[PDB]
Amino acid sequence: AISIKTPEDIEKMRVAGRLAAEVLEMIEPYVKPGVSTGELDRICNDYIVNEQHAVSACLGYHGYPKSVCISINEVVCHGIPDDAKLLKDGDIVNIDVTVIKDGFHGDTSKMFIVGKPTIMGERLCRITQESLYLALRMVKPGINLREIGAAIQKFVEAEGFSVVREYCGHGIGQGFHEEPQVLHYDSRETNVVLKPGMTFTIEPMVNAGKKEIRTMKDGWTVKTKDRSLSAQYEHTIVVTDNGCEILTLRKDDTIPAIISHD
Ligand SMILES: [Co+2]
Ligand SMILES: [Co+2]
Ligand SMILES: [Co+2]
Ligand code: NA
Repeated sequence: AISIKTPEDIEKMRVAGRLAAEVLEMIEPYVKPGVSTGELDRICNDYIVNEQHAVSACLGYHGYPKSVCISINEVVCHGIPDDAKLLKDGDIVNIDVTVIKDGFHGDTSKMFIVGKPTIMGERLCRITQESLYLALRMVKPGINLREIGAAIQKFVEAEGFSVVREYCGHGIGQGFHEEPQVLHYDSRETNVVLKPGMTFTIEPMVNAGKKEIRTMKDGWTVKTKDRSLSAQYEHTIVVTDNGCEILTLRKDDTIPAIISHD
């Protein structure tokens, strides 16, 4: 069941989308060596609840214990915030936020480099973001999702990195994870034609090393099998009549918010 949003729905998504983006903008100054991921999680949660008057979609979802997901270095996704986990110079960290406002979800994430960046970390983050931007520029009514995954993969692999297969983008709206599954690679299994009013995320996870991943015994944390660095970026978008609109665009994004094809 792929839900098509009404104009009224889209309006509420635009609000939730900006709320989510703002959490990312807000947190930046706190990301420095010596801060713990547990502290970053508290600041985010406080902000969401007390200032934004919204709510974290993650808290309690399937039993998830925290408000945001913070993944450092080799952690692929779902890293659990913790008071004992301190950031060090050179770490790369993803903060994945999902907020609910008036019943609609806004989901986005970005990488942050702590202190002095490493060559590998900088490059990996760059390539990952570019792969997301690439996909965004392709979105328009009529195209098959398959083409998008194929493009991301080709890009990434051409640059010597790999794409994680197991986790992917998803529809989103009143529900956190709705149809469809947005794969970040080429798969003959994929056959979805885009149409206006569809809302979903693109959130490619790219590994510096091999594509293989492993789940941790905590049941959430996912890490690379070869312990290479892994990066991810994410945006929520709505398919428009002639392209797409990025609902979670931030001040530091360098892609326009409305992408038009003609
Ligand atoms: Co207020
Ligand atoms: Co997310
Ligand atoms: Co998502
Ligand atoms: Na990571």
